[PDB]
Amino acid sequence: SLTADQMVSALLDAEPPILYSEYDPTRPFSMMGLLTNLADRELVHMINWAKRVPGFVDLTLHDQVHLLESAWLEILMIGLVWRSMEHPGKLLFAPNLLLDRNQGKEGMVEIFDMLLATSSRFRMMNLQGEEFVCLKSIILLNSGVYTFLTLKSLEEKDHIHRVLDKITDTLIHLMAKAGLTLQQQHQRLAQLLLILSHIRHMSNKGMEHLYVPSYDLLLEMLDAH
Amino acid sequence: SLTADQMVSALLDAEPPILYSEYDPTRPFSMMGLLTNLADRELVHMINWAKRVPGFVDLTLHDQVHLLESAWLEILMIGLVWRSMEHPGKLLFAPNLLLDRNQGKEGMVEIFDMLLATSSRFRMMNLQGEEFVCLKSIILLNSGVYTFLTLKSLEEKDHIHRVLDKITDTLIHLMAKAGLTLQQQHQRLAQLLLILSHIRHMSNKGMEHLYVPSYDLLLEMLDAH
Ligand SMILES: CCCN1CC[C@@H](COc2ccc([C@@H]3c4ccc(O)cc4CC4(CC4)N3C(=O)c3ccccc3)cc2)C1
Ligand SMILES: CCCN1CC[C@@H](COc2ccc([C@@H]3c4ccc(O)cc4CC4(CC4)N3C(=O)c3ccccc3)cc2)C1
Repeated sequence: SLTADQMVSALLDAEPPILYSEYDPTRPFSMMGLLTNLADRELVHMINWAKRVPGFVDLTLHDQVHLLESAWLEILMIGLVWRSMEHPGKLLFAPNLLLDRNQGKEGMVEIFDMLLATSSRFRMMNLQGEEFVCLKSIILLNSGVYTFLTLKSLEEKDHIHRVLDKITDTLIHLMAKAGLTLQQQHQRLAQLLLILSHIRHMSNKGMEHLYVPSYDLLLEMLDAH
Repeated sequence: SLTADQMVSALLDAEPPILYSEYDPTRPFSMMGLLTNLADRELVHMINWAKRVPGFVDLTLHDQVHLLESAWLEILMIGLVWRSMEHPGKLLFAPNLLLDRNQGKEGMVEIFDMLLATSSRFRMMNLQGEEFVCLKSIILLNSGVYTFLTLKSLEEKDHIHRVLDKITDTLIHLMAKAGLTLQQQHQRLAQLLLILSHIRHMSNKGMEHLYVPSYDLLLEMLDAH
């Protein structure tokens, strides 16, 4: 029941920290080990973030876990692409781990190139931080909403779509706040949401190039006392 | 440079025919063979359709092929989900091939269930035929736009986004024509586009469950005299 500006403030405040890779800087420069360790540590902070997305903790624990299980790689990937926006040609996995295309060379450079093209698309659109946090919330709420297994589940899915509608309202409020015409507002909303299809694509490719946090582990981190 | 109503008319006129499965009806009821034969025959009509999507033939042949190669399974899948909308619990692969969940039983029922849930989502939204043809055009133009390999390619990608923006305008015109408020218009536009992320998901799962028309075959059907 919050306002658009309140939605944005809460989302901005909820942002996870930017973690560092744990490689010893004084030692020679093991890549996938570093990327898995980073992803492992970000997951914990991504659970704290998800619980702060307005409306998320109103869901059942089982539904929170399902949404996180479907979305976690997309959320890591959109965060990467956002961090990398102002580093053309490179991916800022961490402030001490900025890699270019050649450092990603089996099947890794393909996904690398996809992430770079997304970061470039974000650059050309001049994606704003307020828009980014809205998009990341949309991913959390949307990526698992069509794969649920009851009266309660109907209530849950209705709640999810009401929260999504509120983020849509917030995105349009941001573009209206900045002077875009009503035509430009619809167009940018559509351009931003179609990028989410590409992030899903890269997530599936990445899930494939990784063959992952278990349901039980997600539930254990989400089932707090 | 057409109007919204002209856009819709052209898209509706371009719709491919609904093909039949070639199984002999007088003989006992071979499933994947029937589904592959159907998909094979629909591809030819999907090329004719793509050339009628306003703006598509303005692209280079190489770019048309790339867009079709990335999108073809999503286009078959959204067509299926649209045909199946008014057959809850079943998938209308063809008018003589309406199958339920049990007939899809390795790894086939998973995708089956995903298609059914999309068809149900379309049902609940009361997706209109004018909206469907717009969405199918968006898929054609969007699914391969972030995976292109020049000054010409910059021109192509700018053209693609202008055509996408025009379909966004058309979708909003349809919802405004029907009396939705400006708030409801943005919300439904967003709901429709987020379903496209799920169609991409199912396409990747299906590409996986199929491991496909070659670049050369697509080029041969698209490179007409
Ligand atoms: C018990 C839990 C099971 N584990 C818990 C970790 C889990 C391993 O998944 C992993 C492993 C690696 C990653 C990184 C990573 C790290 C941080 C980031 O912010 C973003 C990313 C993005 C990313 C997805 C492309 N990546 C890669 O390496 C990559 C690969 C090929 C091409 C380019 C990049 C992400 C997730 C399985
Ligand atoms: C030289 C060219 C190479 N070939 C040219 C054909 C190409 C085979 O790909 C195929 C094979 C089958 C299909 C169908 C099909 C048919 C018609 C339709 O309208 C829609 C669909 C959807 C669909 C995607 C889920 N499907 C399945 O079976 C299915 C599988 C598991 C669960 C549920 C459904 C689609 C494409 C490879």
